Amino acid sequence: DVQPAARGSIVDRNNDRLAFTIEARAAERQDLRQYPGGSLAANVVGGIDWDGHGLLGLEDSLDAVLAGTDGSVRHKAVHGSTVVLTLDNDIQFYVQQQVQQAKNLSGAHNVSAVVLDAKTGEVLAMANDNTFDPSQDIGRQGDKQLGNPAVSSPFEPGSVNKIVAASAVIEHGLSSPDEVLQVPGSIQMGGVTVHDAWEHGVMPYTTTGVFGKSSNVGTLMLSQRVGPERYYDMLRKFGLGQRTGVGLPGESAGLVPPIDQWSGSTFANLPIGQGLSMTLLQMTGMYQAIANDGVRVPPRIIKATVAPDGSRTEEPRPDDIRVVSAQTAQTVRQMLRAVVQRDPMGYQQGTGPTAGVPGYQMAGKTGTAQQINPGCGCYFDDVYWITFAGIATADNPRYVIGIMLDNPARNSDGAPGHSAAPLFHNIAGWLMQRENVPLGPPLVLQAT
Ligand SMILES: [Co+2]
Ligand SMILES: [Co+2]
Ligand SMILES: [Co+2]
Repeated sequence: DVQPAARGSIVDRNNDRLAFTIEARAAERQDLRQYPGGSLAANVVGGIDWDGHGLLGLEDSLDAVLAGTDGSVRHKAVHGSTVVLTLDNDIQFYVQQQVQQAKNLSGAHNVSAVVLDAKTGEVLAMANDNTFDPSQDIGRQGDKQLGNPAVSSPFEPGSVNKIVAASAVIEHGLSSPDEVLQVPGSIQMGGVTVHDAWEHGVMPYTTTGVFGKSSNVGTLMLSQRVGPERYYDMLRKFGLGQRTGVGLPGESAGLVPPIDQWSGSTFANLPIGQGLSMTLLQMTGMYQAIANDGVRVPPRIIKATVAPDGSRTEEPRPDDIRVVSAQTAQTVRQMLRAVVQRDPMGYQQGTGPTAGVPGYQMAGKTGTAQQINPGCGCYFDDVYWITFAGIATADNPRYVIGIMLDNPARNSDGAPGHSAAPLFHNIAGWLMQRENVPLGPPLVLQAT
């Protein structure tokens, strides 16, 4: 009487298979879900239940599309459609492996990374350490990561958030990259006191240097020029506090305090990246807006759907969101080259010189954010999220890379420190090499 729908498969943008079903026998005939790559992208793909329906991940959230509908006799069986992801399996495999050995080397609790296509915001790689293997029983893997923290697990971004302040002061004509400023070692603002992570008297930092050296005081002084209302607007336009609509189960919206609810001290914390939370995808999505000449395209992981006959429907593209002008975006890309610039005399070195790749205009921002102590309701003093986000390249944006490390003891390469910059170096460099992309004057971060 019953005519079974054949489960559709999940494939990457080039039709490389991630999940597919084959026929077998045992309740006599029995279909088997194959995952040829094992843990590859299984944070996204998910896994199967005993009945052959989705258990978690996209297998679950797109089950209706993938399972089809059983026929009868007369009602035709509707076989499952094939789901085409924006993932590139080669990029995903490299990134997923590098994320695991950044976790091993740095001693972090966990590590995640997102690679977006610069122009479309398509998700080319999304990875966390400790990924489960859906070709194996779920009950054996309680020590594994079974979900997708890159979309589900918000954190406070720290100084990586300073892209919002940089974007607002340039977009509103309030400063320029070469403006020589006067930055004291500390400021009192909205009832509180904010220090730079190093002691110093008044320094002649350029606006470029404020972001290249990651001066909190400099950032807040420039943010005073913007004001809370224009700053909050830009937060919202960069997409923070809102789900992206990426097409993955369990996405978190993050948290941005509405302006009508700020305390006297909110404006002293938000521009430097404390007092708000975002997912790794939102964070990378911010840098995609600047990479795409100021036009934010919400990220997407589903590329198209293929019906059982073989006809393909592309996923509808989300609408553009103009965050800043193309002129603003290009100026911010160039300023962020200062973060990766080297200077043996020290004066003109950014915070992330190991993130630079010689021959390329790499641009990015380093981050360190205190986590909240569960037992006191107050910040830990030596527990941090380490963040990095960057663009390959500033003059030719192709890839946007976002990284977070949960409280590492060392760099992502295993050297002393607490920086995600070497992980960005590895990934962005490998992306340039494999596409055979071929190879000006130093930026001024500090006047005299
Ligand atoms: Co009927
Ligand atoms: Co240390
Ligand atoms: Co290298």
